Formats: sequence, C-alpha cells, structure tokens
Amino acid sequence: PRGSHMNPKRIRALKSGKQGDGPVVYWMSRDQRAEDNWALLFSRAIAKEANVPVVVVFCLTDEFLEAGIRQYEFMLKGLQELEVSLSRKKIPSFFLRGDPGEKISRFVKDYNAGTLVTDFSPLRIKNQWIEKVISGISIPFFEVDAHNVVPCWEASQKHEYAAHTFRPKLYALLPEFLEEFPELEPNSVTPETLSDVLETGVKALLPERALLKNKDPLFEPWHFEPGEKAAKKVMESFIADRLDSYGALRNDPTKNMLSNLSPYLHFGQISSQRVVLEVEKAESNPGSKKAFLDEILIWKEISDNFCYYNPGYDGFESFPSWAKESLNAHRNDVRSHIYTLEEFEAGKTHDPLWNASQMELLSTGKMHGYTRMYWAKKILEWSESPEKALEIAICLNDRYELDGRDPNGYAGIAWSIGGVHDRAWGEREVTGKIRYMSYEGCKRKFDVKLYIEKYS
DNA sequence: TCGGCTCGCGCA
DNA sequence: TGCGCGAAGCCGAT
Ligand SMILES: Cc1cc2nc3c(=O)[nH]c(=O)nc-3n(C[C@H](O)[C@H](O)[C@H](O)COP(=O)(O)OP(=O)(O)OC[C@H]3O[C@@H](n4cnc5c(N)ncnc54)[C@H](O)[C@@H]3O)c2cc1C
Repeated sequence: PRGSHMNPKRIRALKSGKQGDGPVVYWMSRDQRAEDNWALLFSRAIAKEANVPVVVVFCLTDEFLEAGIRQYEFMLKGLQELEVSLSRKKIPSFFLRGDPGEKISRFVKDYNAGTLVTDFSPLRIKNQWIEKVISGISIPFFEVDAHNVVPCWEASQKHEYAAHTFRPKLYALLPEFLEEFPELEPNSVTPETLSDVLETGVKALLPERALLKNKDPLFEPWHFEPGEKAAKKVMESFIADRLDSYGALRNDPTKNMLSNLSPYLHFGQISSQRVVLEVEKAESNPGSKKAFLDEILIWKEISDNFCYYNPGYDGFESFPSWAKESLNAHRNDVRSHIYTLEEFEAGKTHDPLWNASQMELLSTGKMHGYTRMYWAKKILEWSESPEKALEIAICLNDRYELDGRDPNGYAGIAWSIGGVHDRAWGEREVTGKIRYMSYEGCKRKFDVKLYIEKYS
C-alpha cells in the first residue's frame, strides 16, 4: 500500500475492512526498535497516505512469569529507551497489561483506530492473539515481517528439510530484499508507567530467582547492556575487532569471538538486515564473512521457517521420521546416567564440561554457541526418555537464556535432540542415529580445561 | 539413480 | 590443529 523504497511483499493482509478515519496503530511485539523496522516504516507510510498520525502499542502479557528477572529487566530497560526515541519523532507509545486478544481489541475501539499493523512471529501464542483480535475488530489488519531479511512466507512455501535446500532459495532473493532502510519520518499531526511495571514484575519474580548457597544471585547483569543504542555498539565492535577471526574461532568457547548479538536480535532491539548490510560492506576475511552470513541469514531464518510450517515445533512429532523411528527403538536402552530437571538445572552431573556449560548459562544468560549443542545432546543421553529430554532442554533454555523463547531455540533444540535439519549418523545405544558429541571430541577442538576453570 | 549433506577418529 | 575418511538416510536435480 503506497511507497517507493517499500516492497509490498513484506506486508500481507490479515483482515479486510473499511479503513477508519483514525490513527494507524502499530501493535509492536517482536521488533522492539525504532530504526530499521519495516513494520513501523509501513505503518508510517500508511498513516501518511491517510493524513493521520501513527501510534505504537505494546501489550505486556503474563508470559514474563514463566521466565526470570534477567529477561524482564533486559526487555523493560530497552522499552524505556524506546519510549524516548519514539517521543523524539513525535510518535506516542502506549503500554497495556493483560491478554492481547482483549486489550488490543479494546484499544482499537477506544482510540478509534483506522488501521492496525503488527510485526511477524511464527510462535503459536502470537497466532492465537491474532485470531482473537481479528474477531474483535472491524478495521483492516496487516502483518509485516520486520525480523527476516526475506519475508518468511516468501522465502519458501513449505517446511525446508535442510539448510542446503533452503540456501539457494534464500540467496536468490537477496538482491531484491537486501536493501537500505529509509528514515522514519516523524509524525506531522500532534496526537501505564513502565517504571511501575518494572517494579511490580520484579517483586513477583523475586522468589523464583536463581541463587547460590550464600543466597547471592547467580545472574551477572553487566555482560550485556540492553537497548537499541547499546546493540549498535555491539555490532560495531564485532565488525571492527571480531569479524576477521570469526570463521576460525566461532567454535572455540574459550575465545570471546562471537558477535554477541542474540539478546538484541531476539527482542528486536537491532535488525538482522542492518547487521547483514554492514557485514556485506565490511572488508574482512572472506571465509569469515561467508560463515557469519550463513548463521544470521540461513540458520536464523530457517528457524522461522521451521516454526511457521510446523506448529508442533517444540514436540517429538516434529522430528523427521528416521529420527523418530531410531529414538523409539532405543526407549528401553539402559541409560548410563539419569538426571532430573533439578539436577541438570543446578549443574550437578558427573560431566564437568556439561556443568561448566550450565554455569555459563546460569551466570551470564548466554551459553556459547558450540557448547549449546553439547549441552542439549547430553540431556538426551542422560534422561528417561526423548520427550523428557526435549522438555528439560526447552525449560532450561527458555528460563535462563537471554535470547530464549525464540524460533532459533526450538529449531536448535530440535536439531540437537531430534535431528531436524540434520542427517543420520552412526548407530549408538540410547541416542540411536542422532549425531553424537563427546567430551573427547571437544578436548581436541578447544582447551576444555580453560572453559571449565572459568565457570567453576 | 546418484551427490552431498553446520560429528568422531587416525594421522601429519 | 588441519585433513580425509567413515557411517548413515534422504532430498532433489534428472
Ligand atoms: C540447543 C540450542 C539452543 C539454542 N538456543 C537458542 C535460543 O534460545 N535463541 C537463539 O536465538 N538461538 C539459540 N541457539 C542458536 C545459537 O546458539 C545462538 O543463536 C548463538 O549462540 C547466539 O549467540 P551469538 O549471537 O554471539 O552467535 P553468532 O555466532 O554471532 O551468530 C549470529 C546470529 O546468527 C544466528 N545463529 C547463529 N547460530 C544459529 C543457529 N544454530 N540457529 C539459528 N540461528 C543461529 C543467530 O541469530 C545469531 O545471533 C541455540 C542453538 C542450540 C544448538
């Protein structure tokens, strides 16, 4: 609908209707940023064509009770900064509390909205809210993919079996969809306290905090500063200092050579399209650029593909047939060790490498990418059943990862435990034909002892 | 009816 | 450390 630097394939209609005479409302959810946001840019362009202002609404749900203070504070502090940035562009933001299915519909009527726009998430709960809102409004409802470089429904029309089949489809569409962002034009027409929501939510989550023996908190909040401004700083330091060595050291957890962008990417405080634009233009090791681009383009956006075309993305049923048949055959194998959720959570296994990985997770909220594979695969090896392993890995991932509760997490766990986007490997007890990883294999790839000593 | 897929292992 | 191979099931280009 209108636009010159505005590709209409990024937007799709969720509900037809008569465009009201009120303001355009951007229901912001996944992409919590003011710059490099196609959903906010499309909302502004529609408002300009109708000579109305654009407003932003955010609904704080009860979902923060299922996680911890680490994610709540990170999100909320980012939203406080975002509120000021939108105010500088004369864009007011409204923060609601409750069920989006009820609050968003009530806000549309009470504010006499003319058009509703939201960003795109393939998670189940977002589809439920969208269906509830459609049944409660009479104005047009649009959805914009602001998170993927290529719109999820455009990159592929089906579940992609492997990255090597998805890779040519995605890269063929890069020349069309990889582009610069236009500037967010401020509003022309003029038209709950976040500090109170922060204190009320923290007081609720306090009894569930992760503590050590001295009742001292485990989480170290100084590793990652939240917000759109801090995300840009992280990206800049990655390109200048770490991108060159990324290809060689990406799988060495003793070196801080990752981009460290996932907390910002998950909450949408930075755009992956922006990161890709800057990495494309940087002059660095070609093998490092290719390796990093493959991670933030192929693997990130195939995770959205997985969740979008497999609504059981967090269940055993989503695994490929060969993996289900293999794991079913080994359900009666004696496990060398069986640990409960509580024993995994406290890092009380026999494996010091596994315990150190859990300690990095508990203390920093961001486990290194390589040890996340080892961490999840040992949960499968030392659990009663594949379903219990899946349940334990998802629980700990979403509870403690700053970047958790994310398509990348469900696809990554499904890769580790059920071979989604992987292939069959040598037959073993318990784990069957699922790709195996061993302590001795890690010892030959990086200094395992240094990683263990850093995290007790 | 093939070719090639994001481990462990033996060997420089 | 870096390389080549093994062990596995299957998509997709034909
Ligand atoms: C068991 C398991 C659980 C994971 N949990 C999550 C999760 O909850 N949330 C999450 O965003 N990712 C998760 N990952 C993927 C990956 O581990 C992290 O995205 C990565 O470590 C994030 O840190 P980084 O940004 O410094 O990594 P970088 O090496 O700098 O990669 C940059 C970005 O590329 C994407 N990316 C990288 N690796 C993957 C991958 N394997 N799959 C999909 N996208 C990827 C990410 O968006 C990432 O932020 C998980 C992977 C596994 C195997």
